[PDB]
Amino acid sequence: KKPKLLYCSNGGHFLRILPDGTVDGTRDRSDQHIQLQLSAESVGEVYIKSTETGQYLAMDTDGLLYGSQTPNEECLFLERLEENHYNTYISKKHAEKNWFVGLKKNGSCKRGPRTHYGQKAILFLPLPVS
Ligand SMILES: O=S(=O)(O)c1cc(O)ccc1O
Repeated sequence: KKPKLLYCSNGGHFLRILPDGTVDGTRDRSDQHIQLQLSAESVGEVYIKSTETGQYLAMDTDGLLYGSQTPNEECLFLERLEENHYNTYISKKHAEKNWFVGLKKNGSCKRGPRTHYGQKAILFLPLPVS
C-alpha cells in the first residue's frame, strides 16, 4: 500500500477524483486530487481512494467513473499487472463486460463500454508519490 499517482499512458494524465465526484486526469503533478491509496480487499481486487477527500473511485451502470463517498460494490476493481509495469483496472460489478477504468487523450474519462484490451486509455502506471 501507499499514496500512489496512477499515470494514464493515453494522454499522459494522472487519474484525478475531483471533490464533486467527477473523475478525469490532469498533467499537473501538484494537484491535490491525484493522490490515491490502493487497498487490497482480496487478492485480485483493489479499492482506489483519494487521500485528499477519502472518496473511492467507482464505475456506475453506464460505465461512467465517479467518486463515491462510501465504498459500495461499484468501487471494487481487479488490478492486473501488465506488459510494461502498467496496470489495468476492471470494474467488478461489470467484469463480464470488460469495463476498464480509462481516460481519453484529452484527459476526459472514457466510459467503460468504449474501452478494450490493448488501448492506451486503460493502462495506468502506479507511481509512489512525494
Ligand atoms: O489505444 S488507442 O490509442 O487506440 C486509444 C484511442 C483513443 O481514442 C482513446 C484511448 C486509446 O487507448
